[PDB]
Amino acid sequence: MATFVELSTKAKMPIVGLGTWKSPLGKVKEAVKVAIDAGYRHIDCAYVYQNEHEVGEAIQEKIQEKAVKREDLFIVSKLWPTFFERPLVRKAFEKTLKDLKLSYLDVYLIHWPQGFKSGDDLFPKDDKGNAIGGKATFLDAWEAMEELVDEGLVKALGVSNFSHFQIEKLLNKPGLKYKPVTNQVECHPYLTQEKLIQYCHSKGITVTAYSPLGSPDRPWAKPEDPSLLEDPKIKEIAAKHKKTAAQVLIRFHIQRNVIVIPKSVTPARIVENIQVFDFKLSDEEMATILSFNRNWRACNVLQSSHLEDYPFNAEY
Ligand SMILES: NC(=O)c1ccc[n+]([C@@H]2O[C@H](COP(=O)([O-])OP(=O)(O)OC[C@H]3O[C@@H](n4cnc5c(N)ncnc54)[C@H](OP(=O)(O)O)[C@@H]3O)[C@@H](O)[C@H]2O)c1
Repeated sequence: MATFVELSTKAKMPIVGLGTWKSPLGKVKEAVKVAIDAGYRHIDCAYVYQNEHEVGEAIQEKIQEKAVKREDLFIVSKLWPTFFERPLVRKAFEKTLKDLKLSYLDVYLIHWPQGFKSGDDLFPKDDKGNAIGGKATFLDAWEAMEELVDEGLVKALGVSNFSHFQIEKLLNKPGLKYKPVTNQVECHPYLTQEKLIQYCHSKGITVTAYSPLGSPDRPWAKPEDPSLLEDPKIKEIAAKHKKTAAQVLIRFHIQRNVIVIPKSVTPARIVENIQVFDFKLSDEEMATILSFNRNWRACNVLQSSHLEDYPFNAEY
């Protein structure tokens, strides 16, 4: 059982959640089942992961067997950028809700600020693999998502992979009924997101950290790419508390009041990843970790720097 972070809607969002990116079918259902048993009350989902139907089976099992009540679960999913056109936001949202077997979501995020070519080709690209843009923007999608909140099919909306520039574009839209409650971005000691976090909090927006362990199993990894779990300075700090480097990397976010969503389908690691409320990193250990900032992204896979709202060019 965890601390939470309060949203501007006064809803309470569990500070540690289970990530499900790349969680295979046949493993993800058991993954969710172990996490809930382990005290995870927050599960992070997406249409684009193409496994929400199996996540929905697991959640439903545990509500059935009285292990957890819906009101105490905090379920998040994401709208993919080939569905920014208006009838498609509703259709994409309905498939997510149906696969998840839920009556409502706690938060619905814009997964990526750049519209891609509309439709169920989720990664439209040219011959060189560059993203094919669509004409609908994240503003068009937000307007459509706002309807879902009006209807009580979504408690709150948020953003993911937004720069402060694109949040400014959102917050400064005339006519906006709802603001985002969170901005979910990659964050870890190599990419500490200090300005963006300071920006989002100043605006009442929480931050959710994905890839907190450096997403080591990412298929596109180079052996030259730095590894956080094998980092001696991260390992020194883990040794001090007799915890794992992984436990240190998750706790780092908790002590910044940043929500963090480590992904696992391995039961022993799922449990390990939430045993982070019986120790504390010192201000000096925290400052050492923050010094490791390299401005290095493990996830920069969409070859899309050529379309309009690219988030990663900007300083923050
Ligand atoms: N908003 C976005 O743009 C976006 C994009 C992608 C993902 N996400 C979300 O963020 C979540 C998590 O981030 P991520 O999947 O990028 O990478 P991550 O959570 O940093 O790392 C996942 C990898 O670390 C392993 N691992 C987990 N716990 C470990 C431990 N205690 N010791 C050693 N290894 C451990 C996992 O292995 P096993 O799984 O084999 O145990 C997996 O290979 C995703 O599941 C997804 O829900 C968001």
